[PDB]
Amino acid sequence: LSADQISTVQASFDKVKGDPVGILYAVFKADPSIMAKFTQFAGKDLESIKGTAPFETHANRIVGFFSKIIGELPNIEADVNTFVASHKPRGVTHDQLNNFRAGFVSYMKAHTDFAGAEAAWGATLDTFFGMIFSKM
Ligand code: HEM
Repeated sequence: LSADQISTVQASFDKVKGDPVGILYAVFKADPSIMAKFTQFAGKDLESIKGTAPFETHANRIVGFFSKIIGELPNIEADVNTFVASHKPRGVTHDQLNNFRAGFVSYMKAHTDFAGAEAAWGATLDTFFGMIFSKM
């Protein structure tokens, strides 16, 4: 992960960072078992909660932290540590983490011309999920 790849990803992300709700929708849709961990959304229709105030609040927190991480590449260890501390006790699995990744990438492909940033994103996400999976 070097500066050329980091700048590519950060340019790519800048295009979509204003759509937290859409990104979170894509993740929940890829794996409903992620959605079922949120007491506020469990048992409701994703298509119906997507436009509500609670969904936006959550989406802003979650994608907001992801945004922190993308902004500081590659110096991400401390933030991954914080992530693991809050999420390890919620029992998040590797499967769910990989579905988060899949949902995100699906979002990016459906909303930008992704072909040009695809390798850089690969490097970034392999690094990020690489660190998480070494810790939980
Ligand atoms: C993919 C599996 C994941 C699951 C099952 C999951 C689940 C949750 C749950 C249950 C909460 C608490 C909601 C609440 O009570 O308010 C939460 C909050 C949060 N999640 Fe995750 N999450 C996942 C992935 C991620 C990822 C990849 C990030 C990185 C951006 C992230 C960042 C956050 C943040 C910042 C919060 C708010 C602070 C907190 O309560 O921890 N989550 N998530």
